[PDB]
Amino acid sequence: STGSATTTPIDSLDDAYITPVQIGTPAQTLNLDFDTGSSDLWVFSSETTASEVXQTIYTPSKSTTAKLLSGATWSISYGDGSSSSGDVYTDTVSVGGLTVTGQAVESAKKVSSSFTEDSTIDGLLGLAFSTLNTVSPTQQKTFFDNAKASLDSPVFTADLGYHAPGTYNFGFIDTTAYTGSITYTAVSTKQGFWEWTSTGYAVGSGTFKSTSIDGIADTGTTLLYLPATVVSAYWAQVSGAKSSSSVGGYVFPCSATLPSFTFGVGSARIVIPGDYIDFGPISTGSSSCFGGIQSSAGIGINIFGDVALKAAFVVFNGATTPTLGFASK
Ligand SMILES: CC(C)(C)S(=O)(=O)N[C@@H](Cc1ccccc1)C(=O)N[C@@H](Cc1c[nH]c[nH+]1)C(=O)N[C@@H](CC1CCCCC1)C(O)(O)C(F)(F)C(=O)NCCN1CCOCC1
Repeated sequence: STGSATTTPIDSLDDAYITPVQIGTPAQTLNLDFDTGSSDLWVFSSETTASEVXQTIYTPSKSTTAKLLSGATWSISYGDGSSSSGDVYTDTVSVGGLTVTGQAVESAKKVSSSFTEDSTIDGLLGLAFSTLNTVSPTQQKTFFDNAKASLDSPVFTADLGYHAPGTYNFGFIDTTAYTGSITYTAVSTKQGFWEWTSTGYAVGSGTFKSTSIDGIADTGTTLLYLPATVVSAYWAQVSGAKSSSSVGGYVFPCSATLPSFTFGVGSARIVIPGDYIDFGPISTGSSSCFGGIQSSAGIGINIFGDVALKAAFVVFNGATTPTLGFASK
């Protein structure tokens, strides 16, 4: 089997992407944030504290296939400090025509303020390794782990657009969606992430420096977070850019034409166009814009977030020994 779903940016900044997911029988359609940085599928629901709901909710009691997973609970917090918790049902879940029976659907009893305030995200679908799932006492498998037995090939691909829709495919590689060939690189699963090592970087039309950069491929993070000295090297080429303590990172004049940024995948090179690094104005009508490449020093891990992934066709190869593939597009 295979599945193919359109994913759409939630706003004009590409802050996040949402993908429709059908849950239950008859299907309830929710728009979820596919996150390769976590492993929980959780949704707003009829159980969520009413004052914290502003979103489309899942109602397990209107699904004939929903089953309560007795005595299971979950609690998660994310790197930006947001959190949620609740109980667990199993139910039928379909993405793009690909159906999984018996999927753990984590129902939120409580959600943090950030979740309440974002009307466009009805929940998260985690696509990291199942060791990071937060259900207790027995962890639950991710949608991808449950689908692998049925998939034509144990892969999914991410084709995120720049201020445009893109596609998540399950079970096949669309050879029309990229150019050249795919280069694969080893994944370390020790921390539960799609963790890989980039072979170097270049800024604009300058030299490529071979330097290993360990980081994670994370669809659920907006920006590109890299070591402080790499990031300083990038913004040194932008005459009006400065690190702003009040805004929380590097800012630059919106009128600037930004240099591209290249990262290494083995012997291959992926080029992020300068325009992708212009995240946007710090506020409407401002003359100052926020940068899309920022320092990872405060995070503790380098993150190849949407700014980087949307410049590439990305293959998450879910075989027993996983790998990550990148192609230009
Ligand atoms: C709107 C920025 C002004 C560009 S922002 O950073 O706030 N954007 C958020 C994403 C966003 C967009 C739109 C609406 C809401 C949220 C962002 O990029 N968040 C990152 C920031 C980060 C990472 N690390 C340090 N800081 C993040 O937490 N991403 C997580 C998924 C997000 C969470 C908020 C809602 C959207 C999905 C994440 O899962 O990708 C993660 F990998 F970073 C992470 O937190 N992984 C959680 C690991 N769990 C921990 C518990 O044990 C199990 C493993």
